[PDB]
Amino acid sequence: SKIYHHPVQIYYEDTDHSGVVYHPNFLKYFERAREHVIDSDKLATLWNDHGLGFAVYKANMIFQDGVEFAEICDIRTSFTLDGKYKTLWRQEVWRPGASRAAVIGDIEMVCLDKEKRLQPVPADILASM
Amino acid sequence: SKIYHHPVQIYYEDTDHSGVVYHPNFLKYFERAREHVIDSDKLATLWNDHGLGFAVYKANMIFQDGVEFAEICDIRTSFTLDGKYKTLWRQEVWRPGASRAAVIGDIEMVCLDKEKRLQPVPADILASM
Amino acid sequence: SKIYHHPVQIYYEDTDHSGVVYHPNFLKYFERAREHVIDSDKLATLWNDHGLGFAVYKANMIFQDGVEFAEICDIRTSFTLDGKYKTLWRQEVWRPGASRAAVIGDIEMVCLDKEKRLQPVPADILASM
Amino acid sequence: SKIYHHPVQIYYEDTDHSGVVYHPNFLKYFERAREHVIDSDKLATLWNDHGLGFAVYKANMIFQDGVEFAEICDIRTSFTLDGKYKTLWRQEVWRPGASRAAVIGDIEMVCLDKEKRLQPVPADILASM
Ligand SMILES: [Mg+2]
Ligand SMILES: [Mg+2]
Ligand SMILES: [Mg+2]
Ligand SMILES: [Mg+2]
Repeated sequence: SKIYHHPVQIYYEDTDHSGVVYHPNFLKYFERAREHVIDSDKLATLWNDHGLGFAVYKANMIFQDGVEFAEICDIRTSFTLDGKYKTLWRQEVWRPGASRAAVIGDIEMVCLDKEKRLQPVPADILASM
Repeated sequence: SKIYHHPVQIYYEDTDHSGVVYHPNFLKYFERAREHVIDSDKLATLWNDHGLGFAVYKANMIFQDGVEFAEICDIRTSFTLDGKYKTLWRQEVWRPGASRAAVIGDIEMVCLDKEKRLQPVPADILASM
Repeated sequence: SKIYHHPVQIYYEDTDHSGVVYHPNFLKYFERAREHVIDSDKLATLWNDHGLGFAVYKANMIFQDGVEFAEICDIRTSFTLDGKYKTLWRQEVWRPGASRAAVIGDIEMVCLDKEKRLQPVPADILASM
Repeated sequence: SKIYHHPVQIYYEDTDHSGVVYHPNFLKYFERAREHVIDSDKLATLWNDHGLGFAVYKANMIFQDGVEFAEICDIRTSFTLDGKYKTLWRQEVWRPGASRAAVIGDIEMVCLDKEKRLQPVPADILASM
């Protein structure tokens, strides 16, 4: 895919008392950013037409710098097809002008039927990206 | 009802960078405490036998003191029936030995059918409390 | 003040398994919207120049309709000064074209010194709104 | 270390509308469980006596099964020392009687000074485990 961009602002809800973003939250921001790549309409169409859904199977996170209250960051997201069944997503939290990401995620998503068996990703949901 | 007690420990997820529990979280703790009064089995039975569910209609919160990281507090919960349709819950966050609550909530819950019409609370779900 | 507008999109993180936004989350959205009215720079200036901060003292919520996954709503926020010490905020979650709010909050905020005593809100933090 | 156990109950706050625990939440539960291994008193002592804190550097998650509303699970946690600076934590969400974990996390934590340089973990914070 191309690199998608999704802005995230850090609010009170995002920080803990150590004074930085509470680390589990980054996976939430990554999930949000993915919802802008494969939106709810696409997911609903996949479910109704094909009986398929995507699930996160693995998420490997590297936390490289603390992020403060009131920062606006850019979530950079791209994915590749890995065979018929799996999508591998690279997601990164960036600051303007930085030379490296604050947080990196490698996310593996599988395409499952209602019997929780792997099924090929249909061509139509992939087509726009 | 009687006064129910539910312990809550304050973890990193609960605080913000101002150094106290992030205020929207108290309503979560109140919801948890209510799940110990009317558990999931009772809710499921209500839904399946009667087609009814409870919804929070109003929540009035008073935040009287900040709560710090790593505190263990006691959520005190009681409710009264208000007519046929409504339950009024008093919920309070307490510290050991305090003379007043840290946080107070008055919560009004309604009993709704699938048409979102008010319906009487059945006698069976109330009986144990 | 004037009516401020803040968009909120409903993601997976926002819903529960009953199929609507989990009610404590609305107070979070209200907090976000307030951060766009009195931003972090203003708060920091208040703290450093005056030794003052704002705290939510009371929040009275009415939940009038369920909000679904993937909705985009408009948070409408306005406030009034109530004497020297207190700000009263009206916040509402709206859908496009609706005639009434999905969720209403009346929020009372106090202006406190480090001794947790009420102090007058300085003219400068109010001036732009 | 030995295997520590920490119970987690799944409440409304934990699920999303797909009907299972929202995946970023598992890292929160893992953080909680770690707070029962190295409690706030130990962390505070480390900070004040040594000027050191722990940070999560990497978290590798495998999501092997969906977890439903109202389940009670057991978080199993153990760690090993990896050289002088790093602790490697294995954390797992288990159901009673299962033969495999629902969710697995491998978490790498580093011991940092205020200059964000790696420093040896002191013997005293490790001693009880
Ligand atoms: Mg198709
Ligand atoms: Mg019955
Ligand atoms: Mg001034
Ligand atoms: Mg020492």
